[PDB]
Amino acid sequence: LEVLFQGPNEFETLELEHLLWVNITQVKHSIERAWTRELKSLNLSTEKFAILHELMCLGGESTPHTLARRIVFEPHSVSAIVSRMEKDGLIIKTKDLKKHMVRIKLSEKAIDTFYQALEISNRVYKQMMASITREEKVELSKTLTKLRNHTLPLTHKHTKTLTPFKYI
Amino acid sequence: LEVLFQGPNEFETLELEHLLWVNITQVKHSIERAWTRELKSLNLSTEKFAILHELMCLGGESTPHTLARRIVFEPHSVSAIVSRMEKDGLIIKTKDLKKHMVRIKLSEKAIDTFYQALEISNRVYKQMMASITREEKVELSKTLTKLRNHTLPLTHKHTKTLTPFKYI
Ligand SMILES: Oc1ccc(Cl)c(Cl)c1
Ligand SMILES: Oc1ccc(Cl)c(Cl)c1
Repeated sequence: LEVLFQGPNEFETLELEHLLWVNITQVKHSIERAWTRELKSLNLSTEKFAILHELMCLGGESTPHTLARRIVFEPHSVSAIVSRMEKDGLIIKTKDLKKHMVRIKLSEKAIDTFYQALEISNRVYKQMMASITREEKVELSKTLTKLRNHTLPLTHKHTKTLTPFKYI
Repeated sequence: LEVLFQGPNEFETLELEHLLWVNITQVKHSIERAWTRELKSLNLSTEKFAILHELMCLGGESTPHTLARRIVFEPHSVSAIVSRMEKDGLIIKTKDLKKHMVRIKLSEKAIDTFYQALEISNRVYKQMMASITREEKVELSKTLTKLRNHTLPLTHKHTKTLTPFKYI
């Protein structure tokens, strides 16, 4: 009845640490694809929202090097996102009055967009994660934080001082 | 002594579900940046390795639509990666003898590269995740699997039948 010689091969059984990498990548892709569609009317990708958010934690005004230190992304990535946001009218760049240093500031459009995006974003993430309990969320953050603290220094050696986000 | 009016503002305190999104994104970026440097001698990015791996689970030979169904990535992404791998000599594309259907096959170079990459990749992930216990790994996979199962159908409605990876 069942056909022979069809069933899965050895490459479908993974070490648990490799399966964890597949699980992390699948959840990041799934939760971001659903969030990006709900934020479409504000024309915000996940990385434009993360840079908006970091600049709101910095009081709406910083420099490229301080913004890069606070976020996980690579500096060339941070710069490309900031350029796209400058073209969208979300960031104003001005020369520091320090030769070659740039200051980056959110426009009041960007701050009002962040107004709107944070409220939608909070509902989206709450509905997405309603199938895990408060306890499972707290433990997931703790485990992921352990992994981030072990692994970020393997390639970022004093170059990041990531924003110390809290929850209650 | 401590300066006044400097400490963090309200945007540094998040809802736990938003902090979980930041934690997922930070761990994915940290573990991938360290893995990509160790795999550099094989010229494999994370997505070229994931497509190599999926095609090894499919017996080294499939079609673009079957490969896309098995992996989380978007089809245009899968196609762009497959094109880059065709240029690297990792994938051979041949016309099905079905007008307009393409078959994609790994070259024996690609299979030998996967030989080497899986062994390095397993050590890299084992060393990276040595700071969490077996129990914390098992629970992390379970929680992430719950989140993936809740959230993938919000935007992928019968378009994926993801490879059912196991661990022991
Ligand atoms: O709101 C944020 C802030 C930083 C990051 Cl890395 C992310 Cl994913 C979302
Ligand atoms: O080895 C793999 C297979 C699929 C995915 Cl999505 C990943 Cl991240 C790694």
